[PDB]
Amino acid sequence: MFKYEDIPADYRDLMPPEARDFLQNLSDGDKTVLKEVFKAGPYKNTEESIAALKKKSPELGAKVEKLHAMVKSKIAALGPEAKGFAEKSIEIARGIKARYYTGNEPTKDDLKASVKEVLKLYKAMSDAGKADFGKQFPFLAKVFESGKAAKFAGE
Ligand SMILES: CCCCCCCCCCCCCCCC(=O)O
Ligand SMILES: CCCCCCCCCCCCCCCC(=O)O
Repeated sequence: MFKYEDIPADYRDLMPPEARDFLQNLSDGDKTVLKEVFKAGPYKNTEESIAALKKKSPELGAKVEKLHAMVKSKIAALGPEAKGFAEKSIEIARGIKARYYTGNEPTKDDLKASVKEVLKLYKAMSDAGKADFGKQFPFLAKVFESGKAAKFAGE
């Protein structure tokens, strides 16, 4: 059973507050249902994974759906470069998440390595790409721009 404390506090500080509060709120039952849905995967896409979740839990399914629709609409407003970055960042974050469901949770060095890559991809974008991303994701843009992500990653 995954516990919120399993994630280092300084990595949780890099996550947007809505994502942090979603995870912090999880009951023991919520975590069982998330793990069972993940284990009954893989799925065609995120939407199919959420539909399977809603079947087990209309309430947790609706909570996940609300977060997902907000992220999906923010990505839809991006130009091709910032969309590519956001989608690659999500793929990296999902691989980290997969490790908390399956055996052997990521180490702090594994998390530092994932942030280091996401930051590198952020820095690889043009200024127009960074500005486009920042308009939709101001918390994450600030984590990158302030040096907060670099401090965690170690560099
Ligand atoms: C990241 C916001 C939550 C998104 C919806 C799925 C939540 C269930 C995940 C449980 C395992 C915790 C994973 C922590 C690492 C990470 O979120 O990147
Ligand atoms: C069952 C938990 C999964 C919910 C994850 C919600 C937070 C991440 C949102 C990013 C969506 C990316 C676009 C959809 C791509 C796809 O369907 O493969």
